[PDB]
Amino acid sequence: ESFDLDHTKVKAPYVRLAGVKTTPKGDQISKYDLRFLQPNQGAIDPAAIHTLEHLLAGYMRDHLEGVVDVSPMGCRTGMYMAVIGEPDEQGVMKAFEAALKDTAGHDQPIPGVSELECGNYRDHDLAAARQHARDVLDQGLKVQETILL
Amino acid sequence: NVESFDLDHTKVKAPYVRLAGVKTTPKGDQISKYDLRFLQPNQGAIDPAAIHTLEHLLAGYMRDHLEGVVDVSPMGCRTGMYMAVIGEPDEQGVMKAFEAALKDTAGHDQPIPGVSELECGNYRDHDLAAARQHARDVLDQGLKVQETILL
Ligand SMILES: [Zn+2]
Ligand SMILES: [Zn+2]
Repeated sequence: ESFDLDHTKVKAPYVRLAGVKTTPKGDQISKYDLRFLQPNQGAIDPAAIHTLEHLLAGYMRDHLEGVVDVSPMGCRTGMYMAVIGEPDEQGVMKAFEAALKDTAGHDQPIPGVSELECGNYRDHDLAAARQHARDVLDQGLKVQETILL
Repeated sequence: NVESFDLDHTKVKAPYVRLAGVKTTPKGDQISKYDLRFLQPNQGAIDPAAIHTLEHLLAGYMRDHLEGVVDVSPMGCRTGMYMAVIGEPDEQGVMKAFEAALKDTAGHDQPIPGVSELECGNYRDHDLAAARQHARDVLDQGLKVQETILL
């Protein structure tokens, strides 16, 4: 359910199946590591990753069915997303690429930003979230194999 | 809608446990999403290092007290944690599990598990003392099952 990854051997940015949990009725939940930054070489600011969370919640769903949710990782170098379905790194990679283009081009208010809809509405940074999305697309994504410790 | 309730964040009372949405799988299992709220929305936020440490600790302690955990992640607003669980909604049972995991967290005086350049993507950004104090603050205030008030 959670592969033991060697963080010194991956090459960001990438999409990686991080684990798979089988449900009691026989379905599968695939977990993905959506890595923007190389582990231990810098982190996304908290405001920017919060904004990425709000933007990717809707844009990943526009390009991929079965999304449970997209969340920030505590290490702030990427996002975690669980999907209901069999593993499909290629398809998730294409959906992530399309959602990042949407994110980089998002030039309207951030969705769900108010004291009513967000637990820290003052901590957002649209420009930095858009630049991180452009940065990933500029470097280029790939499907990263899990290298175990 | 049902996968992610449209909560009016001004009406909740932290700290609390709240079912935040439910998504079903094709064959029929439910993925219950929970809002594990430490701080009152918009009244402060957990430091990034401390929430990162809470993620590493609660990943194992929630699993010690609750079956079917998909994962425990920090919310982007940093006022709490998000957790998806395979099973029908059970706010009371999740509340009891979370309380037990917070007691484990408050009493964690051993290395944070998985903290190294090999095992974590930002190994220097951790704060065990602050994570422990956040956990003790929640237990001191007292948890409850928060109802979802919609906008
Ligand atoms: Zn928010
Ligand atoms: Zn970590």
